[PDB]
Amino acid sequence: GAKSVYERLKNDRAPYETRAQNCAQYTIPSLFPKDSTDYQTPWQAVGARGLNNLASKLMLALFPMQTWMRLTISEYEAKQLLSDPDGLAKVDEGLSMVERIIMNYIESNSYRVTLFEALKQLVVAGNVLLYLPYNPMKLYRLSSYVVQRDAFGNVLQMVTRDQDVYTHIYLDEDSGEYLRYEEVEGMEVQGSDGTYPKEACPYIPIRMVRLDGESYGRSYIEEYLGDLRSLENLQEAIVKMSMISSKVIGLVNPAGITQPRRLTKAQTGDFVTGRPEDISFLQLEKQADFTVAKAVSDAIEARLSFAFMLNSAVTGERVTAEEIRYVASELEDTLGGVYSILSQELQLPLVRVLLKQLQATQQIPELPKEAVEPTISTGRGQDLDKLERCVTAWAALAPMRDDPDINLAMIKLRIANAIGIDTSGILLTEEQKQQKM
Amino acid sequence: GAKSVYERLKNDRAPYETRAQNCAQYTIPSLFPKDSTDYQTPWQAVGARGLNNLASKLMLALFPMQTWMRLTISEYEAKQLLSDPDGLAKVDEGLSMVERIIMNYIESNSYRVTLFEALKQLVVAGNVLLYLPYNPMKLYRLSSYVVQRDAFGNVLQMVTRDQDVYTHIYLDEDSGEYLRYEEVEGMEVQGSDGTYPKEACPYIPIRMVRLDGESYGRSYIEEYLGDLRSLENLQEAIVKMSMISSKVIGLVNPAGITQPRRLTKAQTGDFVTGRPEDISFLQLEKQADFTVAKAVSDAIEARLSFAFMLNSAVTGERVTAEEIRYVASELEDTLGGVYSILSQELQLPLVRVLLKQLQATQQIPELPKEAVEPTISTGRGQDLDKLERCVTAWAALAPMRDDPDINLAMIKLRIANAIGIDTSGILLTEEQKQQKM
Repeated sequence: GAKSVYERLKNDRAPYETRAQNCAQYTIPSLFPKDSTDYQTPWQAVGARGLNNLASKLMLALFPMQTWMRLTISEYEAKQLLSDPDGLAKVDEGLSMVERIIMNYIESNSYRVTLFEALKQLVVAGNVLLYLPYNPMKLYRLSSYVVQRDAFGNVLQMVTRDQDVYTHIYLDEDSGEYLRYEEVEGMEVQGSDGTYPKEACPYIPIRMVRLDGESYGRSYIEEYLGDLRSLENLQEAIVKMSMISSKVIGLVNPAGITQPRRLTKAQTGDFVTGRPEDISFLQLEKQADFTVAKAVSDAIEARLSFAFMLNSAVTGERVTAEEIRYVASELEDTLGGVYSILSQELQLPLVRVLLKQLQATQQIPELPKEAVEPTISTGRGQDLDKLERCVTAWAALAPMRDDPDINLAMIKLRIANAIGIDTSGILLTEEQKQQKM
Repeated sequence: GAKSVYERLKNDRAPYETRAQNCAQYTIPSLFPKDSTDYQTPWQAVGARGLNNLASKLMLALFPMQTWMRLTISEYEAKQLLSDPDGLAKVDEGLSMVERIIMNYIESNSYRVTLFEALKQLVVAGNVLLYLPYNPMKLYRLSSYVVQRDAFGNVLQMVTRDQDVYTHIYLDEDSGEYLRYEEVEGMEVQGSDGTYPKEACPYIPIRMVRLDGESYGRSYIEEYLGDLRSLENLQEAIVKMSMISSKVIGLVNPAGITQPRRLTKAQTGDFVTGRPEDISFLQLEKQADFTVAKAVSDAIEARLSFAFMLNSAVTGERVTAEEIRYVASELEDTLGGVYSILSQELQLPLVRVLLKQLQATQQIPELPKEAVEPTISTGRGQDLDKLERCVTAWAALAPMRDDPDINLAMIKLRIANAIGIDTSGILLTEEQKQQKM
């Protein structure tokens, strides 16, 4: 409603962020600043790199910058019945152009690099963006914003912080569209309320892990703190290996003849006048940690990687690309749980909002005919795979075309049922054949 | 009946949850919160990742988001006799459209990511969802709900908790359809009773392990606490490896000449004025744990994985995808015990409930003609495999077509019996042959 204060909202958010400070701490801070400061860093490089690696993967997959978004009609039973007759061609002109415009917009409006700087962070739990009319995006963080619902995941009251500038984006009563004003510490800047029709206009927070739900969601690399094992281990081996073999102080008894200055002067093969070995070193005693530590770190790297999707072409691996391709595909889905969640905070929202802000009538041109609800491609995946198998078999049945005992057409249809591509373009009817012959 | 209190129901549920706190504890909490607070975590990353990996697998398999659900007629002996005559084509139009609508509904209504956040948890013992009319789902947890039967697994009295909001979903007497009201702590909110025709409308709890049965079921990763071996082992090796090789305190006797500040100052090759080695380190004595621990962890990983159906594309394994494909298929069934149980808390219920809530007459359009009971595809599996073998053999018999001693047709029919694909589309009759020749 009307209060308005983000202090109460921040109080509601503390545990989610802190779990985030941590997660930030062992990878590539920053990302998050801990809570004159000379730098501190992440020793455990492998944990940090993976995060950067994912990002490329995430950005590309979420949208390849060629043709990601397909705006669908989608068919109403009279809209599919008119057109017919074959105005569908100009439905394509209206849409492709919108599709032609957005693909020249978003790359042209430089969201992608900005999205990538924010997206990567999202692999740390997540964050709000986007404004409308150079027109860039902005990238509010977990130090900044507070949001709610008691709900299934919707938006009720958004709060923001950058400089001090607070925004209220409240869902209203006796209402519908949102209303959103900005404030200073009392009361209003006169940049007034926009009702904001539902999600459209603007600016949705992306959830990421959805558990259980009623929060600004807590994900993710928090599911992987087997890196804690690597980072601690790497540091344990390094100091212990480093300090003993370098810091070799020379103890002398200052009782006489052995004088430190003369000792440095003689060359390796030199003789030096000294008491009988009075001065001696304090090189440390036997230190272990070798075998267990090394294997585990290597073992941890292998376990860690399949999380951060790396092609991981070790053997290395030779034979080779198909094997590499198979490795990528089985591994890729592992993230396929995420894709659905990512898509929900991203494709629908991203295309949905700009399209809604492209209702401005500036060359969007149609005031959208509901519904042109559009969704986002991406994996099908299996359809290429299911289809491929018939060729491997069908190829098998080429030799037996001549034999008269069994009907080949019936047999393919049997294999056809095994790979769920059934009919409609895969079976050839009798009427068609003479035309050729 | 009418009481109404979830406190009594929660009391009935304690052991099932706690076994769940635990199971949560060694994998990726959270999931479950244990029972300010900073963070504690799962060291044993491999146990945690597997759970995430399964999820992708589970979601995809349970429903690929292409064409999972096949609504069947199913044939009544006059409905199969009328149609004929060949109105079956418009039975397909009525159904496909329902099928065309649900496939555009569920992906379009964003259940899938929400289902995935809940589904994964289900690989921890399980949980309730779904509401009717943005229209998302909600994802009640083991901290929330209580349910019963003395029975074979049905539903008698459901209780819920989110904020305080309690729901009663009681099976009634002198009855039939369910009735469901919501309450505050006395007595009713006037969102009144819906009879709810049996399962339809709404909102079935998913069981998962069915043992013995009469409960909110207790599964699963509780069948695998050979991870306890890995997690404990990983932590035992890590602290022991870490603490000794890093924390090297320098003991000095404060009796004189050896002064701590001077000691740090000299460079590795420096000489330092000191008593004859008075100060000395307390680097710990020989510590074992190397050989036994490492192999077992590696051994445990191998044993653990075939549980969480990782592709396990190790050698690596170059030969290869057919080999990779065979590995996936034999391994996949291992979970095939689960699929039946998963399907029962999922495909029937999920399609059954929305179809029942699509009886609203909003474009579902038919008030369903009983029975259109629909079921869910998914493995058959063997039928592709059984069928494939005839081609490998039949191919073998191509060479002997010319020889006159033995009848080839009779021989194929013999092999045909070996691979249970018998007849009906695999044998060619005499009448057919001339047409071609």
